[PDB]
Amino acid sequence: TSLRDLIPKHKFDNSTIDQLCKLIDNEIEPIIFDLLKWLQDYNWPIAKDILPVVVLHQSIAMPHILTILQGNDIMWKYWVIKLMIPYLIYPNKQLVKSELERLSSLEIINEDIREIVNLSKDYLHFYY
Amino acid sequence: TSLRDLIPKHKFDNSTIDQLCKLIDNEIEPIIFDLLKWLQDYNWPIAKDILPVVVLHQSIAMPHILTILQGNDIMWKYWVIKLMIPYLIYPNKQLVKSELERLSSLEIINEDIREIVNLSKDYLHFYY
Repeated sequence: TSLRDLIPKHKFDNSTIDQLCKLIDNEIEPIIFDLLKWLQDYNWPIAKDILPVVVLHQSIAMPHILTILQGNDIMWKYWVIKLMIPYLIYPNKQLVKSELERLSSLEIINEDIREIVNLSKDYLHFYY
Repeated sequence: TSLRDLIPKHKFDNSTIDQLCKLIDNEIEPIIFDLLKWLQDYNWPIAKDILPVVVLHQSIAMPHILTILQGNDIMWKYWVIKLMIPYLIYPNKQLVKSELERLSSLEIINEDIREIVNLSKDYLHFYY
């Protein structure tokens, strides 16, 4: 329950950031998904401090990242893909390729879809 | 020199990437600066696979990032700032603030420098 207190409570809340920046992968794992939720919108002031943390602990983040990519929250997967994919070390990069391919193949029916299809296409082109 | 064999030999050389991704901070330290040199130009194909490694070992990378920001290689410091600064965890972010401040204050005499001055400005505004 002490760990869960380290989770930001609102979009401006960096009170726990120093404590967070100190944990090892297995110390932060239990709340990694909770931290990833603060990337649903990167324009939230706290997203800029959460992002480095989750990238640094990317290896234990992966199953949760895939869940997001397999979800229906377009904005959330857009930020996750855009911000995290270029900073995934090789083995983790290969884990998410599947989702990028899938997303790049979607029919473009609105602008939100077009954004994530074109990002997926550019990222497959560049990174893989 | 077993370790140095993991430094890519040329701008397409990803032959050592799998091994690099298995090291921890203190193993990789002795070549972190050699790895940082591969960000002198992020269009080099190997750069995209080195960036995840250097960010992941950012804590032993900081004195060497400072050295790069204190050098006179424009493009190198453009990429290092642009690519690494958003992904520094709080305490490493703090260490580099000084160099950003200094760079945003440079008189723009050689116009090639503008991108560094203005990037530092933008990043001071956004991340701090």
